[PDB]
Amino acid sequence: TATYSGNPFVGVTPWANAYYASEVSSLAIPSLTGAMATAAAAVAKVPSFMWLDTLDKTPLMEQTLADIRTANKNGGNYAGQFVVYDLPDRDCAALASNGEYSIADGGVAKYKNYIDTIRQIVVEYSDIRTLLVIEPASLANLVTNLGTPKCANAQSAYLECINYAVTQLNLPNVAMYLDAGHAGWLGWPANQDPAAQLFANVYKNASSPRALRGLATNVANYNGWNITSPPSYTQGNAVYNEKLYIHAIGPLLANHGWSNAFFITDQGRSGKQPTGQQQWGDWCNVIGTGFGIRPSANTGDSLLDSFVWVKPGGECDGTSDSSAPRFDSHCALPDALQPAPQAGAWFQAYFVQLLTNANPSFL
Ligand SMILES: *[C@@H]1O[C@H](CO)[C@@H](O)[C@H](O)[C@H]1NC(C)=O
Ligand SMILES: *[C@@H]1O[C@H](CO)[C@@H](O)[C@H](O)[C@H]1NC(C)=O
Ligand SMILES: OC[C@H]1O[C@@H](O)[C@H](O)[C@@H](O)[C@@H]1O
Ligand SMILES: OC[C@H]1O[C@@H](O)[C@H](O)[C@@H](O)[C@@H]1O
Ligand SMILES: *[C@@H]1O[C@H](CO)[C@@H](O)[C@H](O)[C@@H]1O
Ligand SMILES: *[C@H]1O[C@H](CO)[C@@H](O)[C@H](O)[C@@H]1O
Ligand SMILES: *[C@H]1O[C@H](CO)[C@@H](O)[C@H](O)[C@@H]1O
Ligand SMILES: *[C@H]1O[C@H](CO)[C@@H](O)[C@H](O)[C@@H]1O
Ligand SMILES: *[C@H]1O[C@H](CO)[C@@H](O)[C@H](O)[C@@H]1O
Ligand SMILES: *[C@H]1O[C@H](CO)[C@@H](O)[C@H](O)[C@@H]1O
Ligand SMILES: *[C@H]1O[C@H](CO)[C@@H](O)[C@H](O)[C@@H]1O
Repeated sequence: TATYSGNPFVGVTPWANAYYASEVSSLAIPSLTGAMATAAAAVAKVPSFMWLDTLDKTPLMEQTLADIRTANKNGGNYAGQFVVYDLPDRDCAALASNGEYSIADGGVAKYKNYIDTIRQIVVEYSDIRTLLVIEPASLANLVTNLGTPKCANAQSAYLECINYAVTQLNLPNVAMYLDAGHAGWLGWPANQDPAAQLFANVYKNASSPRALRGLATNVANYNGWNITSPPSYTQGNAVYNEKLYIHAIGPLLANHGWSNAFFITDQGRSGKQPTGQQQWGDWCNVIGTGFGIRPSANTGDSLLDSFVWVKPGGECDGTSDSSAPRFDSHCALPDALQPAPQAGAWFQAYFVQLLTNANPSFL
């Protein structure tokens, strides 16, 4: 059944979508032989979130859901996972993932249509549990980057927009998780309370929506879950892994008006610890990373509903071509794999490194 009570990941199975499947079978496999080609085909069977990074991405959402309903009618129990990521003046603290909507050019109204569209789809397929991650790298920027004009000037729109999203998608078959950065971002002591206040406020201001089950951490990043050895680049922070991060922020959300908040953590590129990050603040196509802990709700943790793979390994994080559009200097750094295509584009060399460093291994 679609509606739930408790951890939305219990009583359903995460669906591996066709989009990622297609990327691995028609962009990476034809370029591998023997073992690798057989391992890669397995990777595409692991469930990961489909990003709705553009309005014209919604048709694919409807089709993926179209497939699920089908499998579910033939004795199957699957749920859909998608990332809502199309905020006006998106990624305000960086340049690599600039989006299709801008506040100046009627961006807020366009986002409201963007959410309306999506709502109509979850409405149409109310017979399917739909798990959602809401706007990665947005509220987290309001906490630490008000010093960047683009973020400060976008504060009003972000808030308005996110509130429209969380309330407009507040439905019985929906489970939302607001993105909350990660250990290296807001895990720092002085960033903790302020973040807690921010998410608590978003939640309460939306009238404590039932579908809003909690926060998502490490989305598109590489922090480890419960490593017992602090990596060198985390020097100076006692919260150096995601477990320590959610157990530190959980009680604080409760302090500010949000009880029973749970978490899901991205481990799609965490398998290899430590990473080749020269610095903890380097986020672009980091070297020395592999597929990590596989998706599952048997977390062994009181606050984690499930391990997840939100950022699909192999899909670039940004170009390293100084001449190309949307060039973020972070993607030309020594710890970044080069040369890199545009963000969202398939990155064959990266996908191979992840397969070779998978842990659990695929080989
Ligand atoms: C609260 O919700 C209103 C919409 O009624 C929105 O305009 C405002 O920006 C929101 N504030 C916060 C802090 O989320
Ligand atoms: C970390 O989590 C994994 C999966 O939940 C578990 O198998 C492993 O034993 C944990 N490590 C520690 C030190 O708790
Ligand atoms: O793509 C998401 C990335 O955006 C960057 O602007 C953030 O600084 C980084 O921490 C995050 O992982
Ligand atoms: O693979 C998903 C990717 O979608 C892109 O549209 C985003 O710019 C990027 O940040 C994200 O990682
Ligand atoms: C798989 O195929 C693509 C396109 O030919 C290459 O770019 C890649 O290196 C691999 O051979
Ligand atoms: C999910 O919620 C619906 C409506 O509340 C129930 O009918 C169902 O049994 C499950 O609890
Ligand atoms: C979703 O599908 C998986 C694999 O078929 C099951 O193990 C689970 O119980 C649910 O039906
Ligand atoms: C399946 O879909 C992917 C899109 O991710 C394409 O790259 C591929 O060519 C095929 O159409
Ligand atoms: C892409 O398609 C191939 C078969 O054509 C699969 O083996 C792979 O798992 C992915 O779905
Ligand atoms: C990947 O995409 C190609 C078309 O470009 C298909 O032929 C293949 O089956 C897979 O879906
Ligand atoms: C990967 O390994 C399998 C072994 O079962 C082969 O069938 C496949 O062709 C590829 O070499």
